[PDB]
Amino acid sequence: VSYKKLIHFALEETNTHTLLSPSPLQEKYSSLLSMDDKTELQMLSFEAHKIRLLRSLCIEGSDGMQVLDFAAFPKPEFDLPIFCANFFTTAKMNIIVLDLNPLHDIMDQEDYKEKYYKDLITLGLKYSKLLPWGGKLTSESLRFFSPIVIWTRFSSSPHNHSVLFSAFKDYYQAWLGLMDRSEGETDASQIACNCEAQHRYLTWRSEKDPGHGVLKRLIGEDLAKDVITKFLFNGVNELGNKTFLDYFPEYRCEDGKVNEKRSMIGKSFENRPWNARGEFIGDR
Ligand SMILES: C=CC1=C(C)/C(=C/c2[nH]c(/C=C3N=C(/C=C4\NC(=O)C(C)=C4C=C)C(C)=C\3CCC(=O)O)c(CCC(=O)O)c2C)NC1=O
Ligand SMILES: [Cl-]
Ligand SMILES: [Mg+2]
Repeated sequence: VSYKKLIHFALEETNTHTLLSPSPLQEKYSSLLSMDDKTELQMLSFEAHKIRLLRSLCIEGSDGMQVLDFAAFPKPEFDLPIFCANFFTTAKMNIIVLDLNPLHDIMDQEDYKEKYYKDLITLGLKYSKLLPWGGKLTSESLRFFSPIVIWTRFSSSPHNHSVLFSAFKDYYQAWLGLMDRSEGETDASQIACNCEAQHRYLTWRSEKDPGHGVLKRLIGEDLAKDVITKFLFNGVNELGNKTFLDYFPEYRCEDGKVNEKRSMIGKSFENRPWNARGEFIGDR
């Protein structure tokens, strides 16, 4: 399949809810060839009144590799979930995360979870049946997933990719409907709290997202770290001063470096840790 189709869908839909404007990042991140010149990375970026950054990375290889990383980051005044689509596809295999990632914790407290997901449980139920739970995964990743997350692995077929496309569109339209209803925060302390929550999220992903190894192989370590911190998770430098180890001290090694492990806990949650009503039940 061509994930460019989905980027086109999303930009068109967004422009019926607001007006996108070009991000300044478009002058520094647009097109990049891999070191062996066989793979092209295509990058797009935009902003809007409530959206700090809407950005896509699309990778098409002559080998069958197709990658989409598409995200919408809100301005800290709008405590919206972060829209997240991370599709890693090869000739035969698909490894997929699609979610409205919660800005604030939905595990211990209830207010934010009810505010944003109460009316989306049926949407998550629709696709959890069609795109089955992907199995055990990095336990720290669940800190960032919503009760409607689609985490799935599947073999390539016309039917499975058709379902994936329908899910992306349904989930992105749901997120745009949340954006419609997002009113700006006026309390300065709350804006700071929303900003730290976003910075913590960007800091986690810029350090530990699974795609970083593939990027490093394609364009080398130096440019990959640049694309990761200044484009994909732009804001890790500007929205806060805390380091990855400030937020996640469990990863501090005996020498003060960040532990090479992706997961300090280990991979867990062999079954979906939310029940059919979206209540967290997580075992292992
Ligand atoms: C907080 C948010 C968040 C997201 C979105 C995410 C996705 C994610 N990607 C995975 C695999 C994978 N993902 C990729 C590749 C890519 N993947 C991409 O998203 C891109 C852009 C590429 C390529 C450039 C590969 C190659 C694997 C399998 C190998 C591995 O697990 O390293 C896994 C399973 C491995 C694990 O359990 O760690 C998850 C949960 N995890 C998170 O914590
Ligand atoms: Cl694997
Ligand atoms: Mg070259």
